Amino acid sequence: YKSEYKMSLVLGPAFPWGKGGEIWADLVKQRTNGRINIKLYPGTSLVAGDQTREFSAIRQGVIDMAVGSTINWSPQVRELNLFSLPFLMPDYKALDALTQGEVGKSIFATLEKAGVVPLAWGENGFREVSNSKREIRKPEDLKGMKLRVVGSPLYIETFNALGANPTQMSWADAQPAMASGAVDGQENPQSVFAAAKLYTVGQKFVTTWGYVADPLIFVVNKQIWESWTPADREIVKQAAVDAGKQEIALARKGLAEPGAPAWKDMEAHGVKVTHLTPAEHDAFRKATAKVYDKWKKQIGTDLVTKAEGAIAKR
Ligand SMILES: CC(=O)[C@](C)(O)C(=O)O
Ligand SMILES: [Cl-]
Ligand SMILES: [Cl-]
Repeated sequence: YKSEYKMSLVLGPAFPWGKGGEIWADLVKQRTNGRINIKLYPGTSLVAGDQTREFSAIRQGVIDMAVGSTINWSPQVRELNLFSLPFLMPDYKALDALTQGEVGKSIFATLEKAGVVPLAWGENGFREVSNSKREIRKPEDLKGMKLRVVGSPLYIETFNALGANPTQMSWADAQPAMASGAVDGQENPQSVFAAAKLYTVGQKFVTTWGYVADPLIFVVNKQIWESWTPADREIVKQAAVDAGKQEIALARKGLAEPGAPAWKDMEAHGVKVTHLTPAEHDAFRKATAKVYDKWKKQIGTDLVTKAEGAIAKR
C-alpha cells in the first residue's frame, strides 16, 4: 500500500462537505489500525482548482479518492445532470428518494463502469440564489444579472432562460469576482453561504427558491480500490457510509425544518432573505421547463422519469 493516499475536496473542513471528508479519513485510519493513511487536498489543488476536471483526475489516478459534488463531475458523467434539472426536487424527502432509491443505484452503476468506485452519498444542498443588487421574486428580476455558476453548460442554459448573464468559474475564481463586483451574485447551499461568509462579499439578497440541490458522492479510484484487500475495501466503504450520514446531518443543520433558523441566522448579518409564494415558485418552474425537457432527453429520459416517479411517491 501507498504510504499516503490523496483525497480531493473542493471545500475544506470549514464546510460540511470538507468535514465529511475529514471524518471519512479519520475513520479509515482508525479502523485499519493506521494502515490506510489519507491526506486531504482541499481547494481542488490536485487539479489546480479546476474542479470541473476533477473526475478525470480521479479516473486517471492523479487523485486516489474524493468527496465530490455531482455538479463538478457532470461534464464527464451526463447522468449527474439529473440533480441539476431546474425544479425537479421540492424538498429533502425528494432528494433522499433519489439517492436512496433506484435512481441513486443507477447512477452508482454508471460511475462504477466509468472506473470510479462509488461508496456513499453526502450533501452540499439546495442551491439558493444570492446577489448584491436587488430582491429576486420572479424571473424578470434576474434580467441582465451577472451570476456566477460552475462550468457545467446546463447552468448556463437555466440562467439564460431566466434572462440573466451567467458566467462560469471555479469556486476559487468566484471569490475575487464577488469581492470586486465583477459578478453580481452566485448560487449555493446555505451552509456554503454561511461558512464562506458570502454576505462579506456583497451577497446581501438571497431567495430560497430551492431550484436544484447537489448531493455529494464518496468515491475511490478503481485501481486504488482493487489494490486494497477485500477486507479493507469493506472498512473504507463502511467508513464512507458513516461519514456520509454524519455529513448530511451537518449539511441540513437548521434547514430541513419548518422555520429554517439557519437562514434567520444570515438575516442577522444583514441579509434580506426572500421566500417565494407557491405561485412565484411555479412561475420559475414554468420559465425553466424547456431547459428541463431538453436536458431530460440528454440525461436519459427513462432515468429522469424514474426520478419523477420516486419523488411523486415519496
Ligand atoms: C459545486 C461546488 O463545488 C461549489 C463549492 O458548491 C461551488 O463551486 O459553488
Ligand atoms: Cl476550509
Ligand atoms: Cl423534506
